[PDB]
Amino acid sequence: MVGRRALIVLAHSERTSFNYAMKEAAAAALKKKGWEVVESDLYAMNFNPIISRKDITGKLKDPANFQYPAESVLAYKEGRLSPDIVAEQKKLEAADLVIFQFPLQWFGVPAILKGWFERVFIGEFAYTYAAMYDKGPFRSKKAVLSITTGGSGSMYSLQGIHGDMNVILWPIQSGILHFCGFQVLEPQLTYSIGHTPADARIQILEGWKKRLENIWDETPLYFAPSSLFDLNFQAGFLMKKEVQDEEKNKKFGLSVGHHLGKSIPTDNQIKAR
Amino acid sequence: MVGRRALIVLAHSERTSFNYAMKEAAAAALKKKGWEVVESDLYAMNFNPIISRKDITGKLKDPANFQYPAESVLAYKEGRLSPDIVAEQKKLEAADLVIFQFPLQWFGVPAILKGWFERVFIGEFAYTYAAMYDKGPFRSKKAVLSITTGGSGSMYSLQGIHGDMNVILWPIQSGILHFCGFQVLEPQLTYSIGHTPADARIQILEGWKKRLENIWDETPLYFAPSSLFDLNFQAGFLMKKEVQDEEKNKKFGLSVGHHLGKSIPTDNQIKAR
Ligand SMILES: Cc1cc2nc3c(=O)[nH]c(=O)nc-3n(C[C@H](O)[C@H](O)[C@H](O)COP(=O)(O)OP(=O)(O)OC[C@H]3O[C@@H](n4cnc5c(N)ncnc54)[C@H](O)[C@@H]3O)c2cc1C
Ligand SMILES: Cc1cc2nc3c(=O)[nH]c(=O)nc-3n(C[C@H](O)[C@H](O)[C@H](O)COP(=O)(O)OP(=O)(O)OC[C@H]3O[C@@H](n4cnc5c(N)ncnc54)[C@H](O)[C@@H]3O)c2cc1C
Ligand SMILES: O=C1Oc2ccccc2C(=O)[C@@H]1C[C@H]1C(=O)Oc2ccccc2C1=O
Ligand SMILES: O=C1Oc2ccccc2C(=O)[C@@H]1C[C@H]1C(=O)Oc2ccccc2C1=O
Ligand SMILES: O=C1Oc2ccccc2C(=O)[C@@H]1C[C@H]1C(=O)Oc2ccccc2C1=O
Repeated sequence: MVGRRALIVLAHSERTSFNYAMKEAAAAALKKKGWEVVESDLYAMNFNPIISRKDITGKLKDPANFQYPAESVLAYKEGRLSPDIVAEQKKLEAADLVIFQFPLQWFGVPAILKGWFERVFIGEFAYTYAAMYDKGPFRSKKAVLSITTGGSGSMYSLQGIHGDMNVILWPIQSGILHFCGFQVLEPQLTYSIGHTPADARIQILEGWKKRLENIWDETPLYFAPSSLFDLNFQAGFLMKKEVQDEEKNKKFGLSVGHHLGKSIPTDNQIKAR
Repeated sequence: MVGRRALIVLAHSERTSFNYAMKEAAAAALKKKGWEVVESDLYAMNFNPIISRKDITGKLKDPANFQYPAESVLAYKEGRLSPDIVAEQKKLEAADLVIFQFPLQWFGVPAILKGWFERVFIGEFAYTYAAMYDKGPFRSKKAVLSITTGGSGSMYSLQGIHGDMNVILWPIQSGILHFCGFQVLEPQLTYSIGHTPADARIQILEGWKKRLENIWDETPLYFAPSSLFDLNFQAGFLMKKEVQDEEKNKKFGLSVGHHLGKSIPTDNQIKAR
């Protein structure tokens, strides 16, 4: 695994946190196997998470009607993005594997990490309308979420009061990671870390290092391939008619988001096929 | 409707935006019906969206191992939260109706709005473990999302390339809003707003104002009531045995998150029953 490069994006303010220890465990395990490891500790960086015209240097094209998508895309093509954004984009370009380490907050990513996606995943660089999802710019990379929660796993089971964790993960793993082309690996889910004692926390750290010894060879999560859809406005970007006809008598839909009104395949966003 | 109060939280930097126009339309229509209207224009406020120990003044309980949940709950009880947080909490306490107006960004809320939830929805003030979801502190209030998207409506249909919008809405409407006790009203979904001509946009604003004339009398979205679950940590907050047995022979699950491996009832997060 010499020659492969990893990026660990951490979103936690405290160096005493378990999230920080998971970042250190990941970095140590990957380096031991020959990886180059680069980090984005967003809190330690004082990372600015708010998109604004200060993400762009030089001339704005239409300052009287500011449109962040058009202006940032033009800035990317012309080399006029803010230097802190350019630095993060270079880390992404270099990385084969991207690990996102964060506590679950309000059933999603921390605001500082959401803003990192918004400022760094600029159009053309991270996605194109003509090549969404599996054809996206990051299709040669793999991404993985490593999440800690306060709530127990049972709260996020099919019968738990919070509802299916697979639904919670969908907008992040499909809408952010896979939209840009990433193959998304099984998330590392560390449930109710606040009710886990010290020696058990050590084994959680060791298990994560163990998994990282062969993470590049894992099967990724299943998303419906874009070849199943008519990618044009005359068809409305809907699934092809012959695909709908083939699926019409299967009991399960294709994924969490493409459940088709049927049963969601079990752990679609948690376990590979 | 004189006597009732609304809070409009806007997450868009541009006064020239359609989001700002929707905020202005909402304020004018409610005021014309006698509502008191307060605003949290997060960009114009320069709102700080990043949780940290600077959200808390005075003596921390354990500064050597800072844990935001325990420290912020204690700070709320002792009156040691940062003044900008306190002011937003007072806005929430006064409001009967809360409108969230924002463009969809990476299939969720903008980072500045995500951080508003993180800094303002403090434990004990906005939620308690002993009274989750429909017993929560905001159970006398109603909330509504007013979202604009770049993508078209068909892209978010069951057969569309992005998948079911009901799945994308679930973590925000059930997890952020309903967990605190809000009754959640049908979201105002404005699709492909960058490809909607001017004639149509004007009518969208008039329709939004029309809806707001009787917004308080609408039926809210359906979430499984907390009485269906055993509400204690030891029991994992799992659905009651008798309830599981009774739902076993039903063809549809109860909601997006409580789909129970069965068909999701149509537009559970988009249309009231
Ligand atoms: C705004 C906010 C929103 C939240 N929303 C949700 C939600 O929606 N759903 C949900 O389930 N939870 C939610 N939570 C809870 C959150 O997910 C947990 O608090 C978080 O995952 C805890 O992870 P941590 O790194 O902070 O652990 P910490 O509390 O910092 O540490 C946990 C334990 O691990 C110890 N530890 C540290 N380093 C090591 C080491 N090398 N080796 C062994 N042990 C170590 C620590 O000393 C500590 O005892 C929220 C929390 C906040 C602040
Ligand atoms: C980081 C980022 C991430 C994004 N992620 C997603 C995603 O995941 N999925 C998705 O579908 N989209 C996504 N988008 C697109 C985003 O949702 C749309 O760009 C946004 O909703 C557009 O709303 P707006 O208010 O900015 O519209 P504007 O472009 O500001 O306005 C649209 C038209 O309405 C006009 N208008 C303004 N005021 C009025 C008025 N009083 N009366 C009549 N017309 C008026 C405006 O002049 C303009 O011509 C993303 C955008 C960004 C920047
Ligand atoms: O489930 C949750 O959802 C949240 C959503 C928004 C903000 C914070 C939280 C939490 O703290 C966690 C975990 C939370 C915890 O950490 O400890 C508990 C102890 C007893 C009963 C229940 C729990 C929990 O669910
Ligand atoms: O309205 C339309 O309907 C069509 C019917 C048949 C053939 C072509 C088209 C179009 O190009 C689009 C324009 C189209 C639209 O209206 O929605 C969008 C939403 C997001 C991004 C881009 C667009 C468009 O270009
Ligand atoms: O504006 C657009 O341009 C297009 C042109 C041709 C075909 C499809 C599209 C789109 O999907 C939309 C919206 C587009 C979308 O649907 O999802 C996103 C997710 C992340 C970031 C940005 C966006 C968008 O703007």
